Amino acid sequence: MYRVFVFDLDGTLLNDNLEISEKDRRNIEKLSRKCYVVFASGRMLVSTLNVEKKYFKRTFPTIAYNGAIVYLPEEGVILNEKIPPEVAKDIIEYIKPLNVHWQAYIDDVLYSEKDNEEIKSYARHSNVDYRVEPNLSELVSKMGTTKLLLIDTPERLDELKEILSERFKDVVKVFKSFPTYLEIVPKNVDKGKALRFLRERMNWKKEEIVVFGDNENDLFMFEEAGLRVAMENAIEKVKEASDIVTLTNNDSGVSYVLERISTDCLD
Ligand SMILES: [Mg+2]
Repeated sequence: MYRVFVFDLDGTLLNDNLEISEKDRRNIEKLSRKCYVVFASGRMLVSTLNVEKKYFKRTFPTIAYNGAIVYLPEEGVILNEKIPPEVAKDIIEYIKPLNVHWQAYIDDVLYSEKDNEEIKSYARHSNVDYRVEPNLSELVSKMGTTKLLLIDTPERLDELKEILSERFKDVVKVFKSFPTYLEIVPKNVDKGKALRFLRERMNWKKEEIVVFGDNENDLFMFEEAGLRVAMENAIEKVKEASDIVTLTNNDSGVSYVLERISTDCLD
């Protein structure tokens, strides 16, 4: 039997309109009684906890920033991976002379040096609030950051990616999230390491854990679970590593399999 249920949000529990169907909501509600529910997302911690409170008036053990943050409703953040203020300072001092548009994620708040069109459109599309801080260099250099993000034309961004990777590949992870978004994040952090950490903390055993995913990012969690469910919309690689491929996230792919799994709770 299974007693721990891990769900990615985007492309999984959330449909393409970023909402959770009533069917999936009700099934989670039933499990949450007596059993453990875990949400794992690449989104900010606040954004993730907000979805939790919106559909369920509470919070659950949570994996945010794709593994950098592990949160427990009672303890709060018990894992907080970030770019060390040193490598962070080096990156900022290196990047500024290059006149680019960068923003920083600090203590769960998105900051941008200048209030331009780049930031406006990014916060809009990845729906999050941001704050303009001209002195962001000092904020980061002295407070540390979960991650940095550069926004430019796919052209210049492909070039920036090139030089920042060659220069910092050794102490940080640099990759394009999309044609116009370049991200810099803590080296070896991912959803799998975060889930394994949570497991050690909570004393979960792999055999009682189920994970639902659709991502390359979620593939890491699969190694830490006893049962693996890929969404029908998952990339080919994820489906081939799963045990079962349920319906799409636009339907209630989660419920479709969730209702058939051998589980404690619900008696
Ligand atoms: Mg996803």
